[PDB]
Amino acid sequence: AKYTEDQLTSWTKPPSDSEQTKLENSEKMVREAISSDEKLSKKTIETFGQGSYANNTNVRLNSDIDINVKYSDGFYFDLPKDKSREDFGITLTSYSYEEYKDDVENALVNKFGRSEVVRKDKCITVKENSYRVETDVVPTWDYRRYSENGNYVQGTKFKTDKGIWIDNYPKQHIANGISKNNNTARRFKRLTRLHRKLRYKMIDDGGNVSDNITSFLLECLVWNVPNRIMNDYDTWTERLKQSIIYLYNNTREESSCKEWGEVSELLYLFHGGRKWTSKDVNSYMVLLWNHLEFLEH
Ligand SMILES: O=c1ccn([C@@H]2O[C@H](COP(=O)(O)OP(=O)(O)OP(=O)(O)O)[C@@H](O)[C@H]2O)c(=O)[nH]1
Ligand SMILES: O=c1ccn([C@@H]2O[C@H](COP(=O)(O)OP(=O)(O)OP(=O)(O)O)[C@@H](O)[C@H]2O)c(=O)[nH]1
Ligand SMILES: [Mg+2]
Repeated sequence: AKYTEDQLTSWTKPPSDSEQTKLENSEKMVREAISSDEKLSKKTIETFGQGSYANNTNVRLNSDIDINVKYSDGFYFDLPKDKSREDFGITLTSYSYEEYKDDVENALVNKFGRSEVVRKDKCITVKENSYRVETDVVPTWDYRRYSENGNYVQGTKFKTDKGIWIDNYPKQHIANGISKNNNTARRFKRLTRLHRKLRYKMIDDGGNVSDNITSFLLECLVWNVPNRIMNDYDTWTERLKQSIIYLYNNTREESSCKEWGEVSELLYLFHGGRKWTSKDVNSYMVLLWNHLEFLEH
C-alpha cells in the first residue's frame, strides 16, 4: 500500500470546516449582483450552487465555487420525433442566451469591477480576494426534455462562447448524490473525495493522467459504484480497492457500461458528445491501481 489507512481516511474529508459558508457567501454575492442590476432584476432569475461545493465533494481548499444563474422567463425544450412543436405551444421572444450572458457579465462587472471579472468559454469568473472564493458564474436558461408519455424533465441549458449548446441537470445531480450518500451512511461522498484527491496527487507527483478524466467524471464513476461496495467493507483501503476493481471490470467492454448515466441519471455517461471514453476510464483505473501498489500473492 503506497498510502496508509490513516492517510486515505484523512483524504476522505472536506478541505475545510467552512465549505458551506463559502458556498453561501458566493451564492449571496452573485444573487446581489443580479438583484442590484437594472436589467436583470426585472427578470425571473434563480441563483443556486452547483458542482463540488453544492455536492459537498470538493477536496481542494478554496477551489472554484460554481454558481448557476438560471433565467426561467422562457425555456428551451426538446420533444420526441412523433410530436409537433406547434401543438405543444410556441413562444417567440427578442431575448437570447447571448444577451443574457452579456447582461450577467455586466452585472458582475458592476458589482465587482472589470479587473475582477473574467469572461470564459462556459462561465464568467469572479476573482478571489481575502473574503470570497474564486467563483465561476454559469448563466443558463430553463430547459425541458419531454418523453413519450407527456412528462418532462427540467434542467439547465446554455451556449458556450464557441457556439456549443450544452444541457445539464444540476438539481437532479445534487438530489441523487444526497440520496446515495444517505443510503451509504455518508460513505459515497467520502469515497468521491478520496478518488478526487488521489487523481490530484497522481497528477502532482508526475503521473501521466489523461486530460479526459475530469472531476465530474470521477464523481459520476463513484456514483455508478454500487452501494454494497461502500457498505459491506470496513476500511477505506478495501473500499477503494474494491471500487477500482469494479470500475476496471465493468469498463473492459463497452457493453458492460454503455447504459450507465451521470449522477442526474438523465444523461448517458458514454453515449458520444463526451470528452472521455470507457477505454479512458479503464486506462485510468489501471494507472491508479498500479499507483496504489496493493499487496498481491
Ligand atoms: O460535463 C459536465 C460538466 C459539468 N456538468 C455540470 O456542471 C457542474 C460543475 O462542473 P465542474 O466541472 O466544476 O465539476 P465539479 O465542480 O464537481 O469538479 P471541480 O473541477 O470543480 O473540482 C457539475 O456539477 C455538473 O452539474 C455537467 O453536467 N457535465
Ligand atoms: O457542462 C458543463 C460544463 C461546465 N460547466 C461550468 O463551467 C466551468 C468551466 O469548467 P470546464 O473545465 O468544464 O470548461 P473549460 O472552459 O475550462 O474547458 P476545458 O479546457 O477545461 O475542457 C465549470 O467549472 C462548470 O462550473 C457547467 O456548468 N456545465
Ligand atoms: Mg466545479
